[PDB]
Amino acid sequence: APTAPSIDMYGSNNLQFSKIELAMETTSGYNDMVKYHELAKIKVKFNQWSGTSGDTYNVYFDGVKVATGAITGSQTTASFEYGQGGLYQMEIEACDATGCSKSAPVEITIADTDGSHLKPLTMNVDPNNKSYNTDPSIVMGTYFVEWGIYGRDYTVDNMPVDNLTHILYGFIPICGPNESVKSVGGNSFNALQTACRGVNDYEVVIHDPWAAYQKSFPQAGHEYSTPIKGNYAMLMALKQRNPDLKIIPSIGGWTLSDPFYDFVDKKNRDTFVASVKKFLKTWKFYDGVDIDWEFPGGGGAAADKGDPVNDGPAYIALMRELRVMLDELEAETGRTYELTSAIGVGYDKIEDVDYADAVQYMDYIFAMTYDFYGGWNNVPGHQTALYCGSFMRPGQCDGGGVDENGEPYKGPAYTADNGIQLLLAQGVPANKLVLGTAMYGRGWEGVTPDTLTDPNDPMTGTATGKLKGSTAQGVWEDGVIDYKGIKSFMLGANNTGINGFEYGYDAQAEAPWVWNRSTGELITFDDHRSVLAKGNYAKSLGLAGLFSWEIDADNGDILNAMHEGMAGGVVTPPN
Ligand SMILES: CC(=O)[C@]1(O)Cc2c(O)c3c(c(O)c2[C@@H](O[C@H]2C[C@H](N)[C@H](O)[C@H](C)O2)C1)C(=O)c1ccccc1C3=O
Repeated sequence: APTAPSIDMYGSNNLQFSKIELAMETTSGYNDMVKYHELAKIKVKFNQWSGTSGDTYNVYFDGVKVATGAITGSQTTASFEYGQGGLYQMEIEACDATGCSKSAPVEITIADTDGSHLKPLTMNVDPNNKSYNTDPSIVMGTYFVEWGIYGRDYTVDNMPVDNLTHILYGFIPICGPNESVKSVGGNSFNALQTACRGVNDYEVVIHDPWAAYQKSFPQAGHEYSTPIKGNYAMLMALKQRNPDLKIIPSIGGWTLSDPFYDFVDKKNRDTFVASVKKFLKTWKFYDGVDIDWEFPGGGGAAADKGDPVNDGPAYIALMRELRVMLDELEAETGRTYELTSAIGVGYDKIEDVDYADAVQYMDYIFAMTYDFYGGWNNVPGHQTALYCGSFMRPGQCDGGGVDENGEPYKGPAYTADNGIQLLLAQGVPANKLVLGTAMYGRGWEGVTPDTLTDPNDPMTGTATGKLKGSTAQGVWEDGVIDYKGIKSFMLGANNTGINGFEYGYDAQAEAPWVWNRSTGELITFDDHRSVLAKGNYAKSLGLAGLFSWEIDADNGDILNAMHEGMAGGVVTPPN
């Protein structure tokens, strides 16, 4: 028989092959950094120095023949293409009329972006996240933010994945007009300019390729030479651990919505929709797309954008067009892909979209039932309440009243139930609506007792400015604090108040607060009680479930309460 091939490990890239080429140690345009191949090119060098070399080689993976070719003398390169990622035991055989001889087996890795070559992720979850048996029909969602791996030190293996059905990855930008990004300062705008170099306007890109696929995480077993690293390789490994998890890219958000206002022109929708199809073929761990346009009709970060007449019909066409495209991917892959969107729930945001038309294309609407009041002005209120608080004036709740100047309210007050009932009354099915819960507070300073019109209720006071604090306290920007910061610096373990704060609860609104009467610091947030009230409300109305912004800011208490409030319930999944 021929001499047995001897595989040259170093001549064959130590047997690590990848369907995706990702630039490392540089930051450039997205199309220069990312290249995806439907088939990996596998080149393996072998030699047969003594004896006869034979005529033909065969390559086997786990005992099954996957390639064949000609022997070229004493040194041959087996060259072939292969579609399915994975880890395989490879043998190379050489054959002639006298028989065949085979190399020892050796492990070959074929990387792909579904994580098929990866072991299940090793988790490091805070043990305060508890175990539940929530019915699998109920949505339990959260947002994981790409920049959370910096100062916030919160990585994919920290997520309590057994307690989640959906992870929304915040946020994928659209190339084009993006002046709103300059509002976060730092390098965010400039990093987008880099990512969009050589990219057509209105196509998606990865904003931070260091966080997404270059950074080596030692807890994931990454090495500097591993072909896919970053949060994306950890999400691939997380999907190997929890295969029924849905991981969905969230496009837009508050700072990254400016390009959506040009989707009134179909040509820019077509560009965008094609880029999303390419994105989901490239990054196969993702299960759909979430569109967080804030907001049709305006009222978001860009003060000079928003068209109440035309943005709603653009949003609806976008959804129609994205569902056509996802149906093509389902035909191609045999997989199911979801289309979702996070939406404003003030009456003046809902009135700009005919959701009865849009929602026929969509699996879920993540209703943003939070940010109703906040440090952008000096008016206290409940930022994430179900119902109207004691602080509101007569006729403020339903908008029939007048304000303190005698001016008509323009619509119903900002509460979760006022927005859910506006959506239901126009025919959006309850089982497509997912109710938002806040894992953060918004707050003020200067709300001292002398400013209250009702002494029992600090939401009747007036602020002098935003809450101020440090990042160790969970205050990453003025006026906003992580829930785990409120728990460590204002509630304490018994939930009865520390550091001069007192806890209170508006039982009408279903909304908690902490208030330091000395500093006038007042913070509106969600807590165990108010999250249990949201789960009861969701069960009462047959909503799809609950989601939360943002998972790094919880200590486990808010996701635990999301599950606790849903116990016993089931829902009909949308078809
Ligand atoms: C209740 C409501 O309708 C709001 O639009 C909600 C809101 C908000 O959700 C966020 C922000 C807001 O400023 C506001 C407020 O808009 C501001 C700017 C508007 N153009 C308008 O002038 C309004 C009165 O206040 C009011 C943010 O600033 C913000 C910043 C960073 C991330 C998310 C956020 C973030 O999510």
